[PDB]
Amino acid sequence: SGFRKMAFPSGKVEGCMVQVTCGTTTLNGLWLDDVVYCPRHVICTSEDMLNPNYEDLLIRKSNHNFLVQAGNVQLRVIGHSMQNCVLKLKVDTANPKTPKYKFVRIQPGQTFSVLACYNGSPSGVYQCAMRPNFTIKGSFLNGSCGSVGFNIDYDCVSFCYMHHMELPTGVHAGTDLEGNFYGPFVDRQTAQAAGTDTTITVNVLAWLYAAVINGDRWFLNRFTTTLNDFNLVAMKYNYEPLTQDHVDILGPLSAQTGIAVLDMCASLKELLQNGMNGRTILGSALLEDEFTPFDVVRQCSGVTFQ
Amino acid sequence: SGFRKMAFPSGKVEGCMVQVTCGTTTLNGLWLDDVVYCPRHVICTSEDMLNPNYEDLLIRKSNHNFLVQAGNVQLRVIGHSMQNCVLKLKVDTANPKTPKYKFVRIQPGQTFSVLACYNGSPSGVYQCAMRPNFTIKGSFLNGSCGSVGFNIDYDCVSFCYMHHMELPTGVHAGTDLEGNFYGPFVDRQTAQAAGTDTTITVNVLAWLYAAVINGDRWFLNRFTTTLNDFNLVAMKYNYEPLTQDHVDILGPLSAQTGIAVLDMCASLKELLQNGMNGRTILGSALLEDEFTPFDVVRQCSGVTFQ
Ligand SMILES: *C(=N)[C@H](C[C@@H]1CCCNC1=O)NC(=O)[C@@H]1[C@@H]2[C@H](CN1C(=O)[C@@H](NC(=O)C(F)(F)F)C(C)(C)C)C2(C)C
Ligand SMILES: *C(=N)[C@H](C[C@@H]1CCCNC1=O)NC(=O)[C@@H]1[C@@H]2[C@H](CN1C(=O)[C@@H](NC(=O)C(F)(F)F)C(C)(C)C)C2(C)C
Repeated sequence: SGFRKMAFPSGKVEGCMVQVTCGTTTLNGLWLDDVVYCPRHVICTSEDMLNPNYEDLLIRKSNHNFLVQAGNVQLRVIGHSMQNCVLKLKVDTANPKTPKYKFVRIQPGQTFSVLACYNGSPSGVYQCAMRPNFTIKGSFLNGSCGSVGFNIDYDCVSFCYMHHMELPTGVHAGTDLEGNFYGPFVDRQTAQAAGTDTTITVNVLAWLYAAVINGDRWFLNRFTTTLNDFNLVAMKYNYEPLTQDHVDILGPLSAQTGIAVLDMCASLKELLQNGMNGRTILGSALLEDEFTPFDVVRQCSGVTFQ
Repeated sequence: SGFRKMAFPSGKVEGCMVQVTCGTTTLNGLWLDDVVYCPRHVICTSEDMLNPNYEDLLIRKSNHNFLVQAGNVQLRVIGHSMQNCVLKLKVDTANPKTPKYKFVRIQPGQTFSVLACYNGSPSGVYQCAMRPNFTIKGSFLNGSCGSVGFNIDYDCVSFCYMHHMELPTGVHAGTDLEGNFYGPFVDRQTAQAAGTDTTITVNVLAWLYAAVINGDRWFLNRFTTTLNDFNLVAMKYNYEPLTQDHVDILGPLSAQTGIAVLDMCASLKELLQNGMNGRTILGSALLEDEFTPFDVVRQCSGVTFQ
């Protein structure tokens, strides 16, 4: 038993982290086969940050202007190009530690692990959700850009996030590995704010099932609700609409516990309207929305990765 | 900015995980140089669990009775011995991925990362604290025994925990890597309960400093207190005594923020007496005690490991 916010093992990604320096700026890059992927703002000076013309700046760069290091080893850059907000640096050496991998654009509500890195070296690993407003609630300092987020399935690493910037609330924004931002953000030091966020309803339901599986059942009531009536309540409390797709995805947990999804919806309705009265669920005083249904099943069934 | 419960990167430990099977029982082992360390109850049948005589059971085992697998590769066992509640299986192959490592017995209040494993394969990584009552609040299923906990410093992995069992509250107990249990527990299926736990005061103070560093300062008041008077209040709320050693350890964070430790103690006193009135600190509705002062500094300063 027990339920923790658990990250994927990071070893396969650790072997891909490198340092990229251009001029005075150093950040992290991701080395896969003979390409290093990093945020394009590595080619900026501090002054270039209000409104850089990245296409112009890169025109004046040569391969030798990019210093790439894997541990102590220098990797010679033999070509370079820009794809949206990422640079692709071709190097003369293929990474011998390249895992089986894919590039994926994740959907809001989905979770992934972040391997926080500085100077090409890993600092720590933690699990995040793509928020409905296309931010993540991370932990990132100067020099962390190019740190990546990923999921693992069996032996395949699906890279889904590259870190680029921090927004006023202390929340974080970045791109997929093709360099397209999540959300309406741009890689320049101008006034930008996250949109209003919302709570990921299907994930809260998943975590309530995890609670039942671990024996924390005080919040289960005797009622049911319709989907439409539940979503009228969810809306008032800034929760995402629950769709039939979401209900279908919760099927496995509903089957395991014998609690119909709409019965769990009635129990969540009561929590939203009445609060928890100082009680906790799985050790938490707030409702948790950063576990997907798949996260719950994988952790409660012991899925492993090779 | 941001503050997350962050685990160490797990790659160095991933390379050390193996599967150990004896008879019908399979669990995890730790392969370092030419030795595999695992819980001794691998040699038990389900019936042997109420009160096994481990010394007797091991007498009847031969090297070939232990099937050790690293990935798909079998590792031939060429000797075996017991040290307290762990078995040491000498194998014919030294692990080529052995990191620089130490075995350490951690103190209550200290934190470490757990690499949860099944069948020798990693499932996930999360950060835990050794509770004052010598348990941890983990996430562990059948087959997880032999999963380890560790800290990293630079390139050195300090292994501090091996998982053995689950106690009635859904909390977890295990040994150091010399096989000595943390706390008054034994590796047998008999009635055992965790002692009453207490809150790790120095760690709560550390996390309040982390909050200030991230800009969450509403709970700072204008008062100070003496050490003695603070500990009278801490005692009532089941908090550990704060010692001068603890105050000295908080020195770096106190210097960084300019808030004297005893001034922070006065603010914590008020939180304990008055509650949070529905406010959060670093996103939490409860006071957090599983970050050490070193954890806070490392995460807020970006310490990395090579
Ligand atoms: C990558 N190394 C760095 C990560 C930041 C560093 C500050 C603390 N937390 C982080 O995630 N990225 C950047 O510094 C980055 C780059 C330049 C500015 N910027 C920002 O994150 C800025 N934020 C914003 O401009 C905005 F509010 F719009 F989000 C701040 C003000 C430095 C945080 C560009 C966007 C190219
Ligand atoms: C290791 N594979 C396994 C881990 C358990 C499995 C159950 C769910 N969570 C876990 O951490 N360890 C054991 O099964 C183990 C071994 C045998 C029984 N035991 C227990 O953990 C039991 N707990 C207790 O006896 C006690 F309450 F005293 F802590 C339970 C009842 C199976 C949980 C021995 C101690 C040799």
